[PDB]
Amino acid sequence: MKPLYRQLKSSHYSSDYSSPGYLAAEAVYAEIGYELDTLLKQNPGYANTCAVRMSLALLKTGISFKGRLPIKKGAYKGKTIEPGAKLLADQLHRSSSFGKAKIFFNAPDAEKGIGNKKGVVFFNKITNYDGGHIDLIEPENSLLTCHSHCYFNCKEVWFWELS
Amino acid sequence: MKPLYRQLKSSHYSSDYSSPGYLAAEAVYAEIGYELDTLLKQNPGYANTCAVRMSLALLKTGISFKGRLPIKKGAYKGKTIEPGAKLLADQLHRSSSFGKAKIFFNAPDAEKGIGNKKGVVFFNKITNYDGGHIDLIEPENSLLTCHSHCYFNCKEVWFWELS
Ligand SMILES: [K+]
Ligand SMILES: [K+]
Ligand SMILES: [K+]
Repeated sequence: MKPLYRQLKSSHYSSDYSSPGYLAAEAVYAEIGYELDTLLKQNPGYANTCAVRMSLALLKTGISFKGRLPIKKGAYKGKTIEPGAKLLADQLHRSSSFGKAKIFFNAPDAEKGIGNKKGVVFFNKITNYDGGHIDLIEPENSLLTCHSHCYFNCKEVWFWELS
Repeated sequence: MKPLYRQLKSSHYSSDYSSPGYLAAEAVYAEIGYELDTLLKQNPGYANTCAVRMSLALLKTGISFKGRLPIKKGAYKGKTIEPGAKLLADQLHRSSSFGKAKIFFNAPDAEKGIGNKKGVVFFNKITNYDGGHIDLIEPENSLLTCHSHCYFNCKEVWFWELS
């Protein structure tokens, strides 16, 4: 299936405190049956929660993707999360659900390429930020807004349009 | 013609430790295929990195200018950086894209002249600071802030407004 933007957004926990769809990182992991503090000790990379949040939104809208972190609690117990942003972007890139991303190498090209569309965005190799960022993006007041945060100071912007 | 402020900013590496867009001098030069240590030995002036950073931001927003350091690596290989702040300011001043800067000769006139606008700023002949400083400036909580640092304690402030 191909998820609709509105429903993917409804099913996506934002990390932005002022977002209507906000949920704290600890609560996101608790839902899937993990203690964040425990995971951080195993791999500090778990502090970057964008791909966990996006994985969960995709699962909730019925989208297939390979994952590495088993869900241990709730309706999605047994299903898997991909906690790495790049690895999740790779999955989307090779999927029939989403197809190949449009990839932009500078800010003007990224903004023009996205234009008035909405969908999934992946900011790859962000300046002064570890692990990248995958999120939802849409126009707002003639600018682009991300459900959590945009990171246009990066090496590559990947975009998948949704309806 | 002129680049959009937000896109120029997204394309600009800050030298402010606290900036979300911070990249250290070593990494800046490494991107364009240079070793900072080597350049410093050729000319200690290379320690002032503001014009290299601004040069990169201009290239990434498709703005043409005369430079003197050929890029050896990446998307802009073959094109030049201008490492000198005054010389870069000269190029913008005579360009058809940016046009003539508004030039202020004291700090209060500069503050009032820039006001609540945003764009490119050049601080010429800064007290107790060698090489000048070219940067991005914008209001934040009704106070002007530079992407790296402001230096209003100088002989001349040049300003190009951007949208
Ligand atoms: K955030
Ligand atoms: K996040
Ligand atoms: K050039």
